[PDB]
Parts: sequence; structure tokens; C-alpha cells
Amino acid sequence: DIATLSPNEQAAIDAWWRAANYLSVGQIYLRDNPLLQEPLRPEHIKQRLLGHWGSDPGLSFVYVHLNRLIRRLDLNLIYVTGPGHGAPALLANAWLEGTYSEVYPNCQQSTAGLQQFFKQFSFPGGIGSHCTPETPGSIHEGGELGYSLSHAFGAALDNPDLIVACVIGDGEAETGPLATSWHSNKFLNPAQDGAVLPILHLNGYKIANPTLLSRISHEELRSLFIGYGYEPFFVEGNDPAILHGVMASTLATCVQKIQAIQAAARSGESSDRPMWPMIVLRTPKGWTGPATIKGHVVEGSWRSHQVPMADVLTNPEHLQLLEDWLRSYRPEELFDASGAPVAELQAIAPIGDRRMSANPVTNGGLLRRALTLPDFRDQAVSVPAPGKSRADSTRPLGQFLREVIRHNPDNFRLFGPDETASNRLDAVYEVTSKVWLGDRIPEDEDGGHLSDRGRVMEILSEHTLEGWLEAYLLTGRHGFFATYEAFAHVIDSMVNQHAKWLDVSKREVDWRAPVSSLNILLSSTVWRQDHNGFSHQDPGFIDLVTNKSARVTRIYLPPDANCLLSVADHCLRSTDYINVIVADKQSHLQYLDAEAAARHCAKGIGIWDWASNDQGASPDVVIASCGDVVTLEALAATALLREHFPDLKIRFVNVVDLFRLQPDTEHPHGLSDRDFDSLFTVDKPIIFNFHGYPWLIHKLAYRRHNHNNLHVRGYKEVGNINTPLELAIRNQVDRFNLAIDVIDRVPHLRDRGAHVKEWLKDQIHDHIQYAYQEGIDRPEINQWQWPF
Amino acid sequence: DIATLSPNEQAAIDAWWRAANYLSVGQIYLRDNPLLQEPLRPEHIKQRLLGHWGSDPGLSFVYVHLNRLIRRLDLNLIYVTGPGHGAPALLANAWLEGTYSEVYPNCQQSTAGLQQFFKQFSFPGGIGSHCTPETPGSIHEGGELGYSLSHAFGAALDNPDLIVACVIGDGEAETGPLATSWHSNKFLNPAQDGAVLPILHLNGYKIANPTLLSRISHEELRSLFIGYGYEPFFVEGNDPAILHGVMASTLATCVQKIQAIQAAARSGESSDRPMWPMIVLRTPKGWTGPATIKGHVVEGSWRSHQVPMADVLTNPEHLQLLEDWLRSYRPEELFDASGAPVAELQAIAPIGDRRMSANPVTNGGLLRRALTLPDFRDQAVSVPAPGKSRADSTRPLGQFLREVIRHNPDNFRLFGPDETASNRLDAVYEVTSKVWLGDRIPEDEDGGHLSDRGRVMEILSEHTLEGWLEAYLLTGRHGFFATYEAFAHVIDSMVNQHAKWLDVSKREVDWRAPVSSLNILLSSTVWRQDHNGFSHQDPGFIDLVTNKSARVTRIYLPPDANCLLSVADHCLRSTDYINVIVADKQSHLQYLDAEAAARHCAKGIGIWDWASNDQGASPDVVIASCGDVVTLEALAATALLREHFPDLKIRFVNVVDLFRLQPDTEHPHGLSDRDFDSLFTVDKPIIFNFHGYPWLIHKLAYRRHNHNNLHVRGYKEVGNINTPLELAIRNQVDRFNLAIDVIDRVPHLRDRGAHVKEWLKDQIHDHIQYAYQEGIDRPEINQWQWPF
Ligand SMILES: Cc1ncc(C[n+]2csc(CCOP(=O)(O)OP(=O)(O)O)c2C)c(N)n1
Ligand SMILES: Cc1ncc(C[n+]2csc(CCOP(=O)(O)OP(=O)(O)O)c2C)c(N)n1
Ligand SMILES: [Mg+2]
Ligand SMILES: [Mg+2]
Repeated sequence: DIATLSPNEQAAIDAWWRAANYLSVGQIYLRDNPLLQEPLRPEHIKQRLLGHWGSDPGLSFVYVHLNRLIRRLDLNLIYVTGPGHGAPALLANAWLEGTYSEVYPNCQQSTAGLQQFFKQFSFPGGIGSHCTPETPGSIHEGGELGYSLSHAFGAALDNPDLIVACVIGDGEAETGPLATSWHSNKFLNPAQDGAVLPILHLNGYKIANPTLLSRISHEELRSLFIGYGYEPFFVEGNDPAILHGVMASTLATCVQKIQAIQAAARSGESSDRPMWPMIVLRTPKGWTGPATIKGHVVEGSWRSHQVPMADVLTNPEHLQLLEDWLRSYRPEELFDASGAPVAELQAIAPIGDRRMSANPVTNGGLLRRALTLPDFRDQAVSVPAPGKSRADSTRPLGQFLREVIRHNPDNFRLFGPDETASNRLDAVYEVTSKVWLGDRIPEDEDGGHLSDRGRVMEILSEHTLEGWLEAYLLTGRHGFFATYEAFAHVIDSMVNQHAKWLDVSKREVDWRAPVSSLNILLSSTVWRQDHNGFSHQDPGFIDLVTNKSARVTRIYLPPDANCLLSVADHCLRSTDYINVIVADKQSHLQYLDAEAAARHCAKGIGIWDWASNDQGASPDVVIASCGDVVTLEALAATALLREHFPDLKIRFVNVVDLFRLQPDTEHPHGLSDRDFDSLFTVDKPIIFNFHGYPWLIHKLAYRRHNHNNLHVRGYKEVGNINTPLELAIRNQVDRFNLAIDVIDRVPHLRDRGAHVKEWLKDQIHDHIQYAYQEGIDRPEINQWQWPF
Repeated sequence: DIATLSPNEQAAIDAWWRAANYLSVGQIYLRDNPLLQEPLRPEHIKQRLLGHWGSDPGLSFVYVHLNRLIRRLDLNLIYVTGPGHGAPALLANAWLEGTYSEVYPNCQQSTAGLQQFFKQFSFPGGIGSHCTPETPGSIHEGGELGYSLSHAFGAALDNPDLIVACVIGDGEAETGPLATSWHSNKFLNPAQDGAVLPILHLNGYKIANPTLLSRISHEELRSLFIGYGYEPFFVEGNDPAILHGVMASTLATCVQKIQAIQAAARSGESSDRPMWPMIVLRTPKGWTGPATIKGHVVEGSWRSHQVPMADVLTNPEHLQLLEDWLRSYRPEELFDASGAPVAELQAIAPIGDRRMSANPVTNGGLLRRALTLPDFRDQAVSVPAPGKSRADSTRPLGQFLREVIRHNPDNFRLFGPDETASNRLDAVYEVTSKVWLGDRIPEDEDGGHLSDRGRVMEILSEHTLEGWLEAYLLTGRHGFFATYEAFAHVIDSMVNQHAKWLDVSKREVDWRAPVSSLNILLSSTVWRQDHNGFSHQDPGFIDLVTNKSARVTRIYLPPDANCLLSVADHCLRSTDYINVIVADKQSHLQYLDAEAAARHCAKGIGIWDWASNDQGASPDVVIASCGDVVTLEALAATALLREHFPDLKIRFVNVVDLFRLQPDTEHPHGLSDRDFDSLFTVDKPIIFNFHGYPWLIHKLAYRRHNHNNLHVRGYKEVGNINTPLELAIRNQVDRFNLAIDVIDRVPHLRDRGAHVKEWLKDQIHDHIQYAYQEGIDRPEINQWQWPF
């Protein structure tokens, strides 16, 4: 009889819901006198009110009913919260369960604890107004709307017994990212993955406008969610006495369907995509607060958002209304004399680790197991001569990722936006295929690698693809994101949200265990100009992640395949960083051996001895490169200069870890002044080729002593369509432009390099003319290799 | 008998479709011998193949059938293209119509012209592989997928007789932005707006993966689009003989419904939201190219994306197959001896301006009419004393925008992501309300401002909101975007796409008339930290738009309301810029009179005489500010310094136009070296308060002579929750931190300013302690005003 509830246990559910609402109101308003033992006075109210109330009753209404199902059916849920500004509702229920008392002993379950509990919310030196990392049992910050549903599916990607209850605000459902995330049920395998129970909180209003989904007809709303692949169940009303029975019955039915779906799939008798149940709530906005305030409707309206009454200190009448509002929950029968919840409320709280706020899944770092990585030197290419052998850069990486999948069959996934094949990572398909969970045709088997049990996630929407990965990591698993650099601006907002989550969890919150790292691989960079991607690519994503501190983000630009393996191997072991790896899929030169590449990545930046002209003497110029396309151009320029000026001494420096340039004061990761002055001399000119905007190097190396002698070339603009070398000429990162820049900077070459500079300009013109006539570069340009 | 088509006219339609397909293949592959008069040889094939073929037959199939309806029903369409990489299909049909010959006389309709026509595509010194601005009759670039449907609705926002046929690739429909854009039919008013006929090109595959929408059941697909508010019609098959009849019948029926919908709405007898017709195409991908190539299925598969055969010069067998492919269209009966389309094809082309490629709507600058702007000096606040009066900053702007709406009732709209009321722009509601076109309840009137004829567009999603505006501008109308700075990262990718469109159209394309400017207003900046927005706001959007050159983007940071009006007035007259206006909604000080604000905006950066300490003497320090919150702190610091050091001489410089700092060499807009050295002295230290990342100032003013003496304070990081003054202290942009920095930099104060520096530090500590105890700043901090 799970569907029906006894009248007495409905009272306990109702009492819990009132208590949660009372604590929600207290946090927003009160600063002292939590239990209204003495009459409310203006010194008890917070001066600045920033909390949100409109969505709080709805979140608490769902939370109390989910707790009922946990006690009876012994489930485990995590309750990903969409609105995010309904943080008071989550904290209030966590406090009642006892989770908040355990995590924060200061906010004890007593009258003194309540005063501290109310005081801290939305207060300086206290918790924030959203679901920040300080919130127990929270994986989604919720401040930026649209990513709640994708996070729900990410947390359920490999937890077969987990059920994720994601509450979505209708205002959030208008956003782009969330509209696609509904389709993510077609990538969820019932046999080996958990279930997501999305609940659409259709209160009917945003801050100031009716929501789109509330104002479409009931038939259209039902048809919309059937099209998404769900089976919608509607819970509508405004009377708690009726809604308690309806909500309990509907939730019980939905969970039975979810268990029925999983049981059939795991038995192997029904391997077909099911209609996942879904719940729609039509509760009024703020449907327990004041009805009218200033002659306007406040309950179930857009005015219920955040604070119904902002002016309470000034207006004594409003303060009386606020006091009447608190009394409406009848706190005298909810808390005992000491200030703790009465025995009635304690009896219906989940016990121990079953509590949604205390679920270990939310604090995923506790469940994180280190990846069993194979030795990457077994996939490294062979380079008997550096700079003379040619091989495909991403083929070794695909093989390495294939091995990682084999040895980590449950806690590793590969995320790629329909470009894993385009990125030349087909080696991963030799063991596992892409997960589809949809209908299949015979032509798919020949062409594509599709199966229900697939460790590679593919969908064009990079918003939901990024959402899956972030939730996957915060749950304690590992993953690798491989995409194009042209489309990195799409996930720009999501990376910022994840970046601030890691930063806060690392420093401010001490009970948050370290989660795995967010590894992003960007291929097909701006310079090659592949067939895919728009004409005007942009390396601006590298700039936007540098705004985040070096304590949370790392950027790597490996020059060849072996260095890519070392970077990939190292970054699969890190914990609390956003690693951005900029590689290129085209067949390039190979410079570093397996052992040499490993040492190079350990230093992050080093001098290439085979390319450097003279050791044991002071260099005349330091030529540095960061990317891998620009690395070839820098080497080609070095070959030209050494051929035309035999006595010129050149030191070649290649930098892989971009944040090594920052001084040691900014971060312990950066190079010290002595170490930096050793690589880049204190007085000789530095010619720096860089994949990306040339100014990013100036920002990092601004505090250095020799910054005034640093000359950076890099991406400026791209024409409509160009050959690989013509594009380099336009941005002046070409081999000839690099050689010309060296001649200008070196003092003793200004008079002696006049003849060579003229010849170099002729080469620039000659190659451009050939490009226009033939559309391709000369054969000796594509087949260039280190001559010394 | 529009539905049925005569057998003879079906032959003409088929002949046109074959001709369009033949030209599509020629552009991708051929470089000479366009009509295959001589046998195909490897010297005729392009060396590098970058064109896309998979989507080309589908686009041409729709295009030829739309042209049939234009001739018969005298419609006018624009054919917004979603795939974008199907550029060859658009150019081929433009060539056949004659539009391409007229716009580009070099590519004449002859054998010589065809050779030039094929040669230029995807070739250096030629057109690109996407729908760049060079493409006749194109408003959407299509390179970044997901924005096609929003652009279709933007183009029809005020053209009552226009019908927009938007073709959407199924892979694009997976993206987040496009999933929301389906709901934009609920903001389109049938009475006064055009219609959008979205066509879903469901070929079943992307580059390497089956598409999500193709693999859901037919019933789910139908239910999904009924939920979006459309009435889906399915056109399925692979035999052109049958599809020609079915496609013609379906298109004719859909247009009759669209005309029936508009006629009923304009008659006033049915003011209800209708079910807009929509079409789903299930044609195979590349369903006229080769069937098998290397033992794999190539037609109607993911291998048909871009080029079916990449190795043609190397493999003689593939070249044979390519030659057989071209012959399959039978070019001998499509082009005459001279190389022009036969009289049969010419007879079915639309005449003159009815051609979709020649429609003036696509080249919106031709239809652009200047906005009738009222004198902004009638909405200006009064400031008898600068820096002493306090007034709301956005209230005058809302009144000004209300006047603009009244005098421009047809070609001006205001776009706001459900924050116009929160942004304190309710003055606009005094004349026109928000457009809803959905069901309404009585509570809606009493509170919100909703009506079918509304000039304010409000949807929570910012991808579709930005998409509407960009299409609105490119169609020749005007608009104003008002949003929060915290959510500017969402429209990050869309702005870059619009930025490159304006840049290419301004320089490369000469027949593109100048469209109106994209005016973006960012309110509720990071410093105030209002209730809305996540805790960790970011001013990074300002940095990203600076990566674009100053020739396409402008950034303004007005300090008060009157300067905000002048900036808004000026930027409503500009044409080809992306104007970013960073204001703040909170009640601030007012510094500039209506006349003074006008002069200040004309110069872009000037010396405030009332705040400057001593004229006629060399300043000891130049204090500069950019934003408006930091402007108050800079003024407060000046008041402290002038109070404690009477003999200190301070020059106060306020900069509104950010790009004025760039040297005149970078752009003619920037200040000359003499002008810059006049404002900021050549040798005295400069203390620069900046709203945003402090390094952006260094990037702009790097080439200046006095850059080494420039010290920028700005946004660094934000705590979980802070008061307005505590946040400034953390970032050291506070008045006390500013005063301390001045004491350090000024050489003759480092000894005399020891006592004052200690007192300033005490003030910092004292205010922080009060904030922690009370949660609010001291009254004398909020009520500060210029004392001199
Ligand atoms: C993309 C985006 N647009 C706007 C906002 C501003 N915002 C913060 S909370 C909120 C309300 C969202 O409404 P809904 O999801 O219905 O929430 P509820 O009514 O349950 O509070 C809005 C618009 C945002 N955070 N992100
Ligand atoms: C957001 C985004 N993801 C991925 C890409 C890369 N891309 C460009 S075209 C394409 C194929 C998808 O095209 P589809 O919509 O299926 O069109 P059709 O071939 O049916 O015309 C892809 C993945 C992109 N440009 N933008
Ligand atoms: Mg809501
Ligand atoms: Mg497709």
C-alpha cells in the first residue's frame, strides 16, 4: 500500500513540510529570535534581504515526499536541484534530517543552533544564496540555469541502483541547454545505468513573466514530453490536503515503473528504449506565503519570486505581516522547548546514509578510485631522428584511450560531439562502441559503431555533453572530452561554472573530497582550417580560461604525438584542475622520443638541444614556440637562419605548460625568476611563436624582468579560405616572417641581413602566387623536415 | 490546381533540380572543363577538396519547389539555410536564376563563366565553403549550428507579407539553441508578422553518427512537434519521380494554411495562437551521388557527408566514377552550346525581385530607415551640483526608450531576457507591453504587461533572444538588447558569429548595404551583487569582445544616467558596430549635466574639472576610472586625499569609450599620442580604476609611451557573499585601497603619507568588522557625496 498514505502519516508529512517552510522563511528574514519566543522586532530582521522564496515551497514539497519513499522502498536518491535559488529549501530539509548538524556542528539542532542557522544564510562571512559547494548533498550550483537536467543524467551514468530526482523550474526549461537535455534519456542504458526522475516544477511564473510551458495548453505540454521520450504524470492543485495524497500516489507509481523498467532490462528480456516516467507539478508560486501585500496578488504570482515584502524594517505593518506569516506554520507544535524537531518529525527522517543530503554520491570524491592507467610508452611512436619522421599525432592517443577503457570498464567514459571519428580516434572503437539506445538499421553495423553498452558518448549538443561530464566527475568517476577548438565558445559558460565549483570546493569547503579532473582535448585547431568548422575559427577559448587562476586551470600545447601521450597520461591522474589540451589531428613531424617527451612534460618547458644552434656560448636570439603548427614554423625559420647565417647562434625553447611563464609569486607552479632567466636570457631578444592571441603571452610574462625583450607572434585574423601556409603568412607566424623578425631584432644582423631579408620577402610573395594559381602549397613545403 | 503539377512541368522541375545538383558537384570537384566537352583528366580536379555534398541535394530539392510556388502564388520568401555547409546548393540555384550573374558579372552564364564559377568555390582568393556574406540572398552564415531557426523568426518579426522557409538539418536540431527556438512561434503575432515555414531536413545522419531525431519513432517525432506548437507534414521517400508530386502537394497545402492563418488573424476574427504548418523531409543523404565507392554504402549514409570520394587525382578509378557521377545528370540536355541554361530552365525561374536570392529583405541595409530619435535632453536628470545629487540611472533610459518606441512603431523592438522589470525599465510599459501570444489569465493584466501587439520581446533563453535581434538587424530594422552582465557568456558564441559577419560585409563584400548596429546593454554588474545572478559573476565578456578589432566592436561604460542617455542616443544611430554598454541599475550619484554629458561622450574620455584638484599646475597623480561603481570609489579616494594632503594636486580623468586608449595606429578611433599624453601625463603615475579584469587596460594601452607608469586596479575575484563595500575591498578597488595606492606611487608622499596610510588601513579593517556584525555597510558609506 505504498500508493496510499495513512491519515496519521500524512500529518507527519504535513508537519515536516511546514517545518521545512518555516526554516526557509527564517533564513531569508530572521537574524535572531528563531522560534518567536518574544514578539518580533526590527532588530531581529536582516538589513539586506537576498534570499529567494518563490520556489522554496515546491522544493520542500518534493523533498518530504521523496524521503517517504526512501524509508519505505529503501531507495537512494540525490535530488539535483534546478532552481538553485531555492537553496533555503535544501538547507532546511538537511537541517531537519540532521545532516547539516553533523557536517556543521555549530548549527546544532537547538534554539542556539537555529539562531546561528538563520543568521548565516545570505550573510557576509556566511553561506551564499545558491546551492554552492557548502550545501550538503549538492552537485549542481544552479546559479546558471539550464544545466540541471544534464547533470542529473551524468550522475546516473554508471550507478545502476541510483535514482536521481531532478526538479526543474519552468523558467529554466525555456533555456537552450535544458531543452536538449530532455533527449538525453536516449543515451541512458537501463541495464547498466541508474534512472532519472525529472520533476517539472510548473509554478507558472518567472521573476516577472509567465513561463512558456505554463501558458501552453495541457494537451501540448503532454505531447511535448511524449515526444521527448517520457511518460508525463501531472500533479496539480493548491490545497496541501489533497496534493499530499496525489503527490505520494504519483511518486510511488513512477518509482515502481522505474524499477520495472530496470528489472526487465537487467533480466535481458527487454533491451529496448522505454518511456521514462516524468512528473509535472502545478503548485502555485510561494503557495504558503502571504496572499496579498500591497493590494497585489502575491501567492501564485510573479511577485512571489525572492522576497514577497522587501520593506519590513521601515514599515511596521509589513513586520506584523511577516510575524503573522511565521505563525501560520504553528512553530509551537513543530519544535520542542530546546529548539529541536519534535519526536514526530524525527521518526520520519531517513536513517544514516540513505538521506539525500548525506548520500555519498553527492560528495563523489569519497567514491573516487584511481584510474588503472597502462604504460603509455607502449603506444609511443618511434623517432630515431627528431624532426625527420612523420606520423599521425592522434592515432597513438586513440590507442592509449582504448587501453584505458579496457582496464576501467565502469568508471571511465569518452565524450565527443560527433567528432571522435573526425578527430582520428577510431582506435577506441576496436574495443567499445558509441552508446545509442535507439533503433538501429543494418547499415549502421557496417558504418558506425553503435551498441547499448558503449563507453563513448556522442551528441552534437556540447551543452549536454559538457553537462554529462561535469556530473560524471563530481560523482567520482573519470572522463575525457575531445572536441574541436572552433566550438569551445559554446561550453564557455559551463566551464566557468565548473571552474568556480572546483575553486570553492578546494579552498572554502574542507569536507569536500577531491573529485577527478576535467580533461578537455581540442583538435583541428585554427591553423589547419579543416573542412568542418566555420571559416573564422577563434582561439579565444584559451584566453577565457586563462582569466581563471592557474590554481584551477592548466593549459597544455603538446608539439607532437609522444608529448600528447605524456600530457594525456599525466592529466588522467590529476584531481582538481580543468585541463585544456590543444592538439592537432593532422599528420605532423615528430620531435620527442617516449623518454624525451616524458622529461619534457615534467619540466613543462625546456630547451630542445637538437634544434639549438650553439651550446656553451651565449645565444644571439631565443626562438620559442608554444603550439604544434607554430612549432614547425619556428623550426623551419631556425633552419633558414642557420643556413643563411652560419655564425648565428640560436637557442630553441618549446613551452608546453602555458602557466609556467607566470612568475613564482603568482603561483607555485610557475617558473622562478632564476629558472626563467636561464631559459630565456636576461638580455637577448625572444621571438615567440604562439598558437592563439599573441597578447596572452604578454599577460602571463608581464612581471618578468626580460618582458620588454619579448616579441610574440600569433593568431590575428583569418581570411575566408586559405592554404595552411597562406594563413600563416597572413598572421605573420610563417617560417619566412619568423626569420624576418629575427633579422630585425638581432642587432648585428640589421646591416648584414639586408640581402637575406629581401630574399625572404620574395619567398613569401612566390608562395602566395602559387597558392592562388593552384590552391595548394608547394610540395617542398608540406614535405619539409629538419635538415640538420 | 496548385497542389497537383502537370507531367511536363514536373520535367522542368526535375531538369532544374538536376542542373542545380550538377553545378553543386562541379563546384566541389571541378576546376576546368565545366561541361565535360573533353574527357575528364586529373588536371581538371581541384587539388584540395573542402566542399560539402551530403546536404546539397536536399537544399536544392526544397529550393526548386519553393520557386514553383513563388511563380504561381506570387509569394516572397527568403530561404534561410540551416546546414550552412550546403553553400554549393544555394550558389547553384542563384546562378540558374540569374542572380549570381547580376551580382558578380565575372561568373557569367556561359562556358567561360561556369569555369570561373566552379574554380572560385572553396579556393584561395575565392568564396568560402559556407553561407558567407558573399552569398546572394543569405542572412545566416550557418557555420555555427543552432541559430538558423531563431534567425528565421527574427526576419519575419515585422514583415507581414514575408514567408521565411528555414531548412534545418537534423544534426543541428540536436543543439541546445535550436531546441528552444521551436517555441518562438509563441511570440510571433500572425496579424502583424510574417510566417516561418520550417522544413526539417531529416536525412538520418550527421558526419559520422545517426541523428537523434531520425532514430526516434515516427509517432514520437510527430508528438514532439505538436508539442512545440506546429502541425507536422511528412515528406518521405527516395525516388524523385514520386517525391516531386508529394513535395509540391505538401508545400502548396502548407502555404494555403499560412495564408489562411494570416487572413483570419488580420481580419480580427481569430486572435488565437495557431498551429503553424511544418514539413519533415526524409530524403537520403546525398541521394543522387554514387551508391557505393569502396565496398561501403555512400548514398543515404554518414559517408555521404562532404566529399564522397576524397582521393580522385591519385586513383584513376575514382576519377572514372566522378566522371560517371557528373554524366548521370545528363548535362548535354541542361545547358545549351554557349553554356547557358536551356530555354526550358529559364522559363521556370522567378522574374526580377521575386527571386529568393535577389530578395531585398536578405540585403536588409537597402530597406533600412533611420530611427526617428527624440531629443534625449528631455529625459535627462538635473544636476545643479555634480557628484552631490542622487538619482536612478536606468529610469531616464527607460523613458527614452519608451519615446523611441512611440515614434518608431514598426521598425524598433526591445529584447530582454525576462529582466526588463528587474532592470528598472518599466517606463517602456507605459506605451507598449510584452508580446505573449499565449493564453492569458486575469491576474496577468493587474500585474504583467502582456499583449499580442507588443514591442518588447521577453523569453528567458538568451540564445533565441540574441538570434531574433541579429536577424532583425540584418533585415534592416533596429533594436536594443538589455540583459545582465552575468549571463553575457551565454551569447558569447553568437556575438562572434555576428561580429565576423559585420567585418566581412564591411570590408570584403561591396554590394552589402550597411545594416543597423547591435546594441547590447549590460546591467546589474558584478560589483553590486543583487539578488539575481550567481554569486561569482564575471566581467569576462568585456574581455572577449575586445579580442575583436575596434573596427567592429565598441565598449562604453557611462558613469551616470545622463552619460547613459547620450551613449544610448549615439549608438542608436550607428550602423555597423556591436555596441556594448555597461551600465548599473542601482541608485547612484550623478556627475554630468545634459550638456556636459553630451560633450563627454563626444570626446569619449575627458578630464572632470570639478573633481580635478589643480589646473594651471602639473598634477602629482592622475586618477582615472572607467566604470561607474569604480568611478564613485575613485572620487571618494580623491576626496580623502584632498582632505588629508591639501597641497597634493590630482587630475581626475574619466573614460567612457574604452577603445580610445588604443593608439591611433591601431585604429583611427583611438587617441593620438599627443592627445593621450595631454590627458595622462608623460611621467606622472596613473592610478586606473576599471570595471573588469585589470589587464584589459594594459592590452589596450601597451603601445603608449607612459604605459610603464600605468597602474590598473580592477576585478580579481568575488567571495561567496559580500556587501558592496566589502567586495570592493577584496578587489582593492575601494576608496581606501585607491588612496593607499596613490600614497605608494607618488614619490613625495612615501615619507609624509605614513600616518595617513596607517589610518586608511584602520578604516578598511573597521568597515569589514561592521559588515560582518551587521551585514550592511555603514550609513556614511552609502550616503557619500562629493564634499567639495
Ligand atoms: C540563462 C539565465 N537567464 C536568466 C537568469 C536569471 N534568473 C535567475 S533565477 C531565475 C528564475 C528562473 O525561473 P524558474 O526556473 O521558473 O524558477 P522558480 O520560479 O521555481 O523560482 C532567473 C530568470 C539566469 N540565472 N540564467
Ligand atoms: C555546435 C556545433 N557542433 C558541431 C559542429 C560541427 N558540424 C558542422 S556540420 C555538422 C554535421 C551536422 O549537420 P546536420 O544538421 O546533420 O545537417 P545535414 O547534413 O542533414 O544537412 C557538424 C557536426 C558545429 N558546426 N557546431
Ligand atoms: Mg518557476
Ligand atoms: Mg543530417
